[PDB]
Order: sequence, then structure tokens, then C-alpha cells
Amino acid sequence: KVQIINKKLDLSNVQSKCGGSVQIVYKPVDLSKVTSK
Amino acid sequence: KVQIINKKLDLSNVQSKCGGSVQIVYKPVDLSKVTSK
Amino acid sequence: KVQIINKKLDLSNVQSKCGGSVQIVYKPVDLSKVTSK
Repeated sequence: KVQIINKKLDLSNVQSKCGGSVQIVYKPVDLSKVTSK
Repeated sequence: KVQIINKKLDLSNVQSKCGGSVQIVYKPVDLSKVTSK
Repeated sequence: KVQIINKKLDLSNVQSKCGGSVQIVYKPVDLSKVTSK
């Protein structure tokens, strides 16, 4: 039982809670490869 | 039982709580490879 | 039971609490490889 995993998550704008601020992402460019050989 | 894992997460704008500030990401460029051989 | 893990996380803009300031990332360039052989 062999199990190979490649992961890369992209979360941009996230707020969370359990129980002013300025956040800017200006022009992101992504050339990023997910290769499995 | 063999299990190979490659991980690389990308979270840009994150706030969190459990119970002014300025954050700027200007033009990020990403050439970053996820190779599994 | 063999288990090989490669990890590299990217968190850019993070605030957190449990119970003015200026943070600038200007033009980050990332050529960084995740290889598993």
C-alpha cells in the first residue's frame, strides 16, 4: 500500500474566529508547477 | 505501507482569534516547483 | 511502515490573538524547489 501525495494550497483572503487592519495583495503572478513522476 | 508526502501551503491574508495595522504584499512572483520522483 | 515528509509552508499576512504597526512585503520572488527522490 503505497501512497504518494503532493499538496500546495492557495488561500488568499481569510478571516476566522473561535469564540483598521488593511490586507492588500496587488498583482500576484504564479508560475508554479505540480509534477508527479 | 510507504507514504511519501510533499507539502507547501500558501496563505496570503489571514486573521484569526481565540476568545492601524497595515499588511501589504505588492507583486509576488512565484516560480516554485512541486516534483515527486 | 516508512513515511517520508517534505514540508515548506508560506504564510504572508498573519494576525492572531488569544484573549501604528506597518508590515510591508515588497516584490517577493520565489524560485524554491520541492523535490522528493
